[PDB]
Amino acid sequence: TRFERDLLVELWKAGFAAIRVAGSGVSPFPCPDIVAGNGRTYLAIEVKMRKELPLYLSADEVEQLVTFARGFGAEAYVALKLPRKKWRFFPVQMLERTEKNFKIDESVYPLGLEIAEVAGKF
Amino acid sequence: TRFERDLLVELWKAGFAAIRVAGSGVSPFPCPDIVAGNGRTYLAIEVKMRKELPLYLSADEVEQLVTFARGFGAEAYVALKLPRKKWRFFPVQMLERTEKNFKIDESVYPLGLEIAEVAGKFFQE
Amino acid sequence: TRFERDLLVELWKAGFAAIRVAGSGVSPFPCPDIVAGNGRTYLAIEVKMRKELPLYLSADEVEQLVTFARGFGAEAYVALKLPRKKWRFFPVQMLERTEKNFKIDESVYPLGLEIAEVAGKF
Amino acid sequence: TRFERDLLVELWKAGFAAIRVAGSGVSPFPCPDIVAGNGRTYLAIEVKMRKELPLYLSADEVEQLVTFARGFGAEAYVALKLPRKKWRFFPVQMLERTEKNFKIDESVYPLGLEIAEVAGKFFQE
DNA sequence: GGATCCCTAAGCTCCATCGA
DNA sequence: TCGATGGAGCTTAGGGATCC
DNA sequence: GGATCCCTAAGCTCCATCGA
DNA sequence: TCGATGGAGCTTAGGGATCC
Repeated sequence: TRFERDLLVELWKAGFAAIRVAGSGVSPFPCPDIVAGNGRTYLAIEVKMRKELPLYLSADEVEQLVTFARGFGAEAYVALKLPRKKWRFFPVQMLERTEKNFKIDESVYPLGLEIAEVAGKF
Repeated sequence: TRFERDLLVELWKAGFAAIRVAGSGVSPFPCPDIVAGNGRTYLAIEVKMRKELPLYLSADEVEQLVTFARGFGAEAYVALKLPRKKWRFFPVQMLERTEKNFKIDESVYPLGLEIAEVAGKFFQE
Repeated sequence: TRFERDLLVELWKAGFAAIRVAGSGVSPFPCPDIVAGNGRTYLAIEVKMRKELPLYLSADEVEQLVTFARGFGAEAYVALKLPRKKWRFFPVQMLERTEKNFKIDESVYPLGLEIAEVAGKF
Repeated sequence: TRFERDLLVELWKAGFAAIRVAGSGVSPFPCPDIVAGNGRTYLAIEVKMRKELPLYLSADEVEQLVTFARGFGAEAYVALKLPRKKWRFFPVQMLERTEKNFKIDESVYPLGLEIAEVAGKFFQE
């Protein structure tokens, strides 16, 4: 919450029109935490922060995001913020599947994209 | 607020993936009341409900939108809900200007788009 | 709606503390249209009115009522009002099952209870 | 109204089948704010939320309840929600009277029942 | 630390002003 | 400074403080 | 007929009075 | 009697009227 704000910041710097969503869960429809675009690229974002790794994500959590992202016309991304470390971005494709869910461990965080890679990637 | 809710639904019903911008202005940036995409069409929407025409809009409010829309990659629209009428969507280009603000009056309102025509304005072509 | 009021009336006459429910469907939980009791007997009621017969009821409609009735500690009843005719009461047990739903036709209405039978029945 | 909603849930969570009386008074009769049953226990509930004790109740309001409760076949209770405290259930018999009204004050409040104790007051015995 | 919560600031439609 | 009675506003939301 | 809708009346907690 | 601008209330609900 105190994070989203400055992530939007990081985001406006990268040349992204960012916005937050007013009441994520609310309606029977899915919702990301942030939706940002820049003309060529669109992004649905699940915003996460943790003291340490790994980051866990229920299949249903990811399911929702991808559904919105897909149906809206944007890219499923998870923003992970670790203490004093800068935001890394993980496309759902990149998430480690588990026995039945998802996660990001030491062996995955490395691949995350700094916000800039994400933009100039297209 | 009752209709940001209402409209929002109408959009989903219309195959659009819509969202209410967290604080139509609480954010430290220019913001729309609603943002909707659907794969081909993207909307920066300013949501208004009046009891009767005209509807005046601050030139501020407008640049605010166009700037955002021009920047996000969306078409800037004004959605206007009039009593016992359906929602009406107006591209900003359609807004007639007063001395130094804008307006939708009885001359413009009729030309607003139902939501379908908005999504299906993409198929032209 | 204009009916419930006077049915409550019919009900207060029969010596029933009746009440209406504020927003039937509302919550994820089931709701009758009226809940009335008199010390010995309790009643969950689906209030229906029709110009003519038969009365149709989805399995899910009845399902809800019975669930509330059962879990509350009352009796599943359907109040049927026909034009100029007095209210008849049908316990769910009494409803005609169809291919997959429920209903009340000419051959069933007859069995309905006038509000008084329902009270002094216990 | 926010808490009639709230409480109502707490009851369901507590295995009670509860309902909000359509118009806590709009009906042409004496009515409770809430009615809940669960097969063994039946509640005629007057719902109040104060910011701090005491809570005064019109002797009217009370007979209204007892009469209904005595008539429906339910135990008449007052549910009182105090800030940052859980709901508290008070049988009418527990209400101390002022000169010609009633009250729950700092002497009574402590003795209110959590909801469980209400449902489990049935098992005594 | 976490949750509740209290409260202050702002936001939206309407009304009336002000003006035409 | 409480103790009980008789009279008016009613939004949404984000932050600091507070109880626990 | 049906739906929306506009609007007026009432309801609840709080505050201040009034009183102690 | 409109035409555009600058300033305040904000509840819930049931019924008559109104548009369609």
